[PDB]
Amino acid sequence: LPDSIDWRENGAVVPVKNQGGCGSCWAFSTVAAVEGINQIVTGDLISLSEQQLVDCTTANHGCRGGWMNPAFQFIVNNGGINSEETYPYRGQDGICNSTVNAPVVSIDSYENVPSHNEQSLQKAVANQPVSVTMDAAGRDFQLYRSGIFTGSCNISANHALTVVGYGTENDKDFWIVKNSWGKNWGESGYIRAERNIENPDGKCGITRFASYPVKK
Ligand SMILES: *[C@@H]1O[C@H](CO)[C@@H](O[C@@H]2O[C@H](CO)[C@@H](O)[C@H](O)[C@H]2NC(C)=O)[C@H](O[C@H]2O[C@@H](C)[C@@H](O)[C@@H](O)[C@@H]2O)[C@H]1NC(C)=O
Ligand SMILES: *[C@@H]1O[C@H](CO)[C@@H](O[C@@H]2O[C@H](CO)[C@@H](O)[C@H](O)[C@H]2NC(C)=O)[C@H](O)[C@H]1NC(C)=O
Repeated sequence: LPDSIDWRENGAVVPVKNQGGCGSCWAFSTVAAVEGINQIVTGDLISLSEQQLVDCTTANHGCRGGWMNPAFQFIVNNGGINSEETYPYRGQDGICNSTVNAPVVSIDSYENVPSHNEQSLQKAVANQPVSVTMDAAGRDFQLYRSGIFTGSCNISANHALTVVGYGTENDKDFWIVKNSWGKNWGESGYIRAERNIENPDGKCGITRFASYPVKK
């Protein structure tokens, strides 16, 4: 496994987005992961539609929450996902528009990363960006500005993000996590959470519900 990796530098990550006042973090995490695997496999970096997922993932609750896997499943069922441009983000629940359906990026499947193991998560991230859930309900996390996050947080899966890499600084390991709260939050929209900590659940429970899309 590489000592460090940054999919942003590898050109597999599109600029940070903003979910706004819509509880669709799960959709943004799913899209980021798919955008990553597509570029890694095809070389083309395309920004995908979170709105389509919000409107079409019937098992999820749109702006009221949802999980990434059901979203991955929709993309599989739909034979792909629309581009961000053809199905723009509205930040609110809407009808799954079949009239505008035109998948540009498709995936074959998706897999879960063996939980409670930062080494396993690292192996997955070394191959592609990984969708994860973290506890972002605390003040420390939400008020994070820069540096390696070592603040106070539990392990509840109340927020979905995308790990786009990992590295080390000042003898402290960290995960490079892409958030969907805009570029004004954290380090230009990213948060470097401490990696290889004591608790098997990882920082803020990052190793609890991690999964990634599979594209042959
Ligand atoms: C997330 O919050 C839970 C509470 O739901 C923490 O667990 C409680 O922690 C207190 C001490 O602060 C302990 O006396 C309770 O037994 C424990 N309750 C349950 C149901 O486990 C939990 O903190 C964890 O901290 C470690 C050091 C240890 O005390 C452990 O027992 C405890 O669960 C928080 N979990 C994480 C991963 O941060
Ligand atoms: C779904 O997307 C389509 C396309 O953006 C929307 O329908 C078009 O709406 C324009 C403006 O109202 C009309 O001029 C077009 O005739 C419509 N397309 C077609 C093929 O007739 C539609 O409003 C969106 N919403 C829903 C629920 O389908």
